[PDB]
Amino acid sequence: HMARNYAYPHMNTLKNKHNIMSTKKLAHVCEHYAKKAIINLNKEPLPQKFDSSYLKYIHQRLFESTFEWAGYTRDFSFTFDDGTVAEMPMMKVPNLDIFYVQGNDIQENLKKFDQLLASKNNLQGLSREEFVDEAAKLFVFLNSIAPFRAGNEPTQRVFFEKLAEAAGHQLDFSVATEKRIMRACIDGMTLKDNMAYKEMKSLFEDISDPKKI
Repeated sequence: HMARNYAYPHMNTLKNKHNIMSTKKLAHVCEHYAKKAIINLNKEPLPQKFDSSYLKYIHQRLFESTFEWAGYTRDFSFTFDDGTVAEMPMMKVPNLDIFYVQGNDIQENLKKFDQLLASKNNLQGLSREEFVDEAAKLFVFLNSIAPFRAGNEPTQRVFFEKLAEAAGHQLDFSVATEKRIMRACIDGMTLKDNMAYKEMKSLFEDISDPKKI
Protein backbone atom coordinates (compact mmCIF):
# COMPACT_ATOMS: atom_id res chain seq x y z
CA HIS A 1 0.00 0.00 0.00
CA MET A 2 2.73 2.53 1.03
CA ALA A 3 4.83 2.05 -2.16
CA ARG A 4 2.39 4.07 -4.31
CA ASN A 5 3.15 7.10 -2.06
CA TYR A 6 6.56 7.62 -3.72
CA ALA A 7 4.62 8.49 -6.92
CA TYR A 8 1.86 11.10 -7.49
CA PRO A 9 -1.76 10.00 -6.80
CA HIS A 10 -2.80 10.91 -10.33
CA MET A 11 0.44 10.18 -12.27
CA ASN A 12 3.11 7.42 -12.21
CA THR A 13 5.85 9.94 -12.08
CA LEU A 14 7.93 10.02 -8.90
CA LYS A 15 7.12 12.88 -6.52
CA ASN A 16 9.77 15.56 -6.76
CA LYS A 17 10.65 19.00 -5.43
CA HIS A 18 10.41 20.52 -8.90
CA ASN A 19 6.71 19.58 -9.20
CA ILE A 20 7.54 18.03 -12.60
CA MET A 21 4.92 15.60 -13.90
CA SER A 22 6.71 14.28 -16.99
CA THR A 23 8.96 11.30 -16.21
CA LYS A 24 11.10 12.19 -19.25
CA LYS A 25 11.65 15.81 -18.15
CA LEU A 26 12.24 14.68 -14.55
CA ALA A 27 15.04 12.37 -15.74
CA HIS A 28 16.75 15.30 -17.54
CA VAL A 29 16.49 17.75 -14.61
CA CYS A 30 17.68 14.95 -12.37
CA GLU A 31 20.83 14.30 -14.47
CA HIS A 32 21.46 18.06 -14.38
CA TYR A 33 21.52 18.42 -10.57
CA ALA A 34 23.40 15.15 -10.08
CA LYS A 35 26.21 16.49 -12.28
CA LYS A 36 26.33 19.75 -10.31
CA ALA A 37 26.48 17.88 -7.01
CA ILE A 38 29.31 15.66 -8.24
CA ILE A 39 31.39 18.82 -8.82
CA ASN A 40 31.16 19.79 -5.15
CA LEU A 41 31.46 16.18 -4.02
CA ASN A 42 34.74 15.82 -5.97
CA LYS A 43 36.23 18.63 -3.87
CA GLU A 44 35.79 16.60 -0.66
CA PRO A 45 38.42 14.19 0.73
CA LEU A 46 37.79 10.51 0.32
CA PRO A 47 36.30 9.02 3.48
CA GLN A 48 38.32 6.76 5.80
CA LYS A 49 35.44 4.25 5.96
CA PHE A 50 33.67 3.12 2.80
CA ASP A 51 30.29 2.05 4.10
CA SER A 52 26.52 2.40 3.66
CA SER A 53 26.60 5.77 5.44
CA TYR A 54 28.89 7.10 2.70
CA LEU A 55 26.66 5.48 0.05
CA LYS A 56 23.63 7.23 1.54
CA TYR A 57 25.51 10.53 1.66
CA ILE A 58 26.30 10.22 -2.05
CA HIS A 59 22.66 9.51 -2.85
CA GLN A 60 21.70 12.43 -0.62
CA ARG A 61 24.00 14.78 -2.53
CA LEU A 62 22.99 13.48 -5.94
CA PHE A 63 19.25 13.74 -5.35
CA GLU A 64 18.52 16.25 -2.53
CA SER A 65 17.43 18.93 -5.03
CA THR A 66 14.92 16.52 -6.59
CA PHE A 67 13.72 13.93 -4.06
CA GLU A 68 12.59 14.65 -0.51
CA TRP A 69 13.74 11.15 0.53
CA ALA A 70 17.23 11.52 -0.96
CA GLY A 71 19.68 9.57 1.19
CA TYR A 72 16.95 7.46 2.78
CA THR A 73 16.67 3.79 1.86
CA ARG A 74 13.42 2.13 0.82
CA ASP A 75 13.00 0.39 4.17
CA PHE A 76 12.91 3.81 5.79
CA SER A 77 9.34 4.93 6.48
CA PHE A 78 9.53 8.32 4.86
CA THR A 79 7.08 11.15 5.58
CA PHE A 80 6.60 13.42 2.60
CA ASP A 81 5.85 17.13 2.92
CA ASP A 82 2.29 16.32 1.73
CA GLY A 83 1.68 14.12 4.81
CA THR A 84 1.89 10.72 3.10
CA VAL A 85 4.22 7.97 4.23
CA ALA A 86 6.25 5.95 1.72
CA GLU A 87 8.07 2.67 1.93
CA MET A 88 8.97 0.03 -0.67
CA PRO A 89 9.90 -3.42 0.69
CA MET A 90 9.36 -5.22 -2.63
CA MET A 91 11.12 -3.99 -5.74
CA LYS A 92 11.38 -6.22 -8.82
CA VAL A 93 14.25 -6.35 -11.25
CA PRO A 94 12.93 -4.66 -14.40
CA ASN A 95 11.70 -7.08 -17.11
CA LEU A 96 12.84 -10.19 -15.15
CA ASP A 97 11.04 -12.42 -12.62
CA ILE A 98 13.42 -11.81 -9.70
CA PHE A 99 13.29 -9.44 -6.74
CA TYR A 100 15.99 -7.25 -5.27
CA VAL A 101 16.61 -7.77 -1.56
CA GLN A 102 13.37 -7.54 0.44
CA GLY A 103 12.97 -4.34 2.47
CA ASN A 104 13.19 -6.16 5.80
CA ASP A 105 16.66 -7.55 4.88
CA ILE A 106 18.18 -4.33 3.53
CA GLN A 107 19.86 -3.32 6.80
CA GLU A 108 21.42 -6.73 7.46
CA ASN A 109 22.77 -6.86 3.88
CA LEU A 110 24.15 -3.31 4.01
CA LYS A 111 25.78 -4.20 7.34
CA LYS A 112 27.32 -7.30 5.72
CA PHE A 113 28.49 -5.08 2.84
CA ASP A 114 30.11 -2.68 5.33
CA GLN A 115 31.82 -5.58 7.18
CA LEU A 116 33.30 -7.05 4.00
CA LEU A 117 34.84 -3.74 3.00
CA ALA A 118 36.18 -3.09 6.50
CA SER A 119 37.60 -6.64 6.76
CA LYS A 120 39.29 -6.13 3.39
CA ASN A 121 40.57 -2.64 4.34
CA ASN A 122 38.52 -0.89 1.61
CA LEU A 123 40.33 -3.08 -0.95
CA GLN A 124 43.61 -1.16 -0.44
CA GLY A 125 47.09 -2.59 -0.89
CA LEU A 126 46.09 -4.76 -3.83
CA SER A 127 47.19 -5.14 -7.43
CA ARG A 128 44.87 -3.85 -10.13
CA GLU A 129 43.92 -7.46 -10.96
CA GLU A 130 43.13 -8.32 -7.34
CA PHE A 131 41.20 -5.09 -6.89
CA VAL A 132 39.16 -5.78 -10.03
CA ASP A 133 38.31 -9.28 -8.78
CA GLU A 134 37.23 -8.16 -5.31
CA ALA A 135 35.52 -5.01 -6.46
CA ALA A 136 33.41 -6.83 -9.04
CA LYS A 137 32.09 -9.27 -6.41
CA LEU A 138 31.16 -6.43 -4.03
CA PHE A 139 29.49 -4.51 -6.90
CA VAL A 140 27.30 -7.48 -7.78
CA PHE A 141 26.34 -7.87 -4.12
CA LEU A 142 25.43 -4.19 -3.62
CA ASN A 143 23.57 -4.10 -6.91
CA SER A 144 21.30 -6.94 -5.73
CA ILE A 145 20.44 -4.97 -2.57
CA ALA A 146 19.22 -1.86 -4.43
CA PRO A 147 18.77 -0.05 -1.11
CA PHE A 148 17.12 3.11 -2.57
CA ARG A 149 13.70 3.61 -4.17
CA ALA A 150 15.51 4.96 -7.22
CA GLY A 151 18.91 6.29 -8.23
CA ASN A 152 20.75 3.13 -7.16
CA GLU A 153 22.86 2.89 -10.32
CA PRO A 154 24.53 6.34 -10.40
CA THR A 155 24.96 6.24 -6.62
CA GLN A 156 26.80 2.86 -6.60
CA ARG A 157 28.97 3.93 -9.56
CA VAL A 158 30.17 7.07 -7.79
CA PHE A 159 30.81 4.98 -4.67
CA PHE A 160 32.97 2.45 -6.57
CA GLU A 161 34.84 5.12 -8.53
CA LYS A 162 35.72 6.75 -5.18
CA LEU A 163 36.62 3.35 -3.71
CA ALA A 164 38.97 2.63 -6.65
CA GLU A 165 40.64 6.03 -6.28
CA ALA A 166 41.21 5.49 -2.54
CA ALA A 167 42.53 1.99 -3.28
CA GLY A 168 45.20 3.46 -5.59
CA HIS A 169 43.44 2.46 -8.82
CA GLN A 170 40.77 3.93 -11.16
CA LEU A 171 37.26 3.11 -12.36
CA ASP A 172 35.40 5.07 -15.02
CA PHE A 173 31.98 3.59 -15.79
CA SER A 174 31.45 6.16 -18.59
CA VAL A 175 34.13 4.30 -20.59
CA ALA A 176 31.66 1.40 -21.01
CA THR A 177 28.22 1.18 -22.62
CA GLU A 178 25.00 1.15 -20.57
CA LYS A 179 23.95 -2.08 -22.30
CA ARG A 180 27.12 -3.83 -21.11
CA ILE A 181 26.93 -2.60 -17.51
CA MET A 182 23.33 -3.82 -17.35
CA ARG A 183 24.28 -7.20 -18.89
CA ALA A 184 26.92 -7.64 -16.18
CA CYS A 185 24.45 -6.74 -13.42
CA ILE A 186 21.93 -9.23 -14.81
CA ASP A 187 24.53 -12.01 -15.05
CA GLY A 188 25.46 -11.20 -11.46
CA MET A 189 21.86 -11.92 -10.33
CA THR A 190 21.04 -14.86 -12.62
CA LEU A 191 24.14 -17.08 -13.18
CA LYS A 192 25.38 -19.89 -10.91
CA ASP A 193 28.06 -19.22 -8.25
CA ASN A 194 31.24 -18.98 -10.37
CA MET A 195 29.94 -17.44 -13.56
CA ALA A 196 27.88 -14.65 -11.94
CA TYR A 197 30.92 -12.41 -11.40
CA LYS A 198 32.65 -13.09 -14.76
CA GLU A 199 31.12 -10.36 -16.93
CA MET A 200 31.48 -7.87 -14.07
CA LYS A 201 35.16 -8.77 -13.74
CA SER A 202 35.55 -8.36 -17.49
CA LEU A 203 33.83 -4.95 -17.34
CA PHE A 204 35.99 -3.82 -14.40
CA GLU A 205 39.16 -4.91 -16.18
CA ASP A 206 38.27 -2.57 -19.04
CA ILE A 207 37.03 0.42 -17.07
CA SER A 208 40.02 0.25 -14.69
CA ASP A 209 42.51 0.26 -17.59
CA PRO A 210 44.31 3.67 -17.66
CA LYS A 211 44.63 3.32 -21.43
CA LYS A 212 40.85 3.99 -21.34
CA ILE A 213 42.27 7.44 -22.20
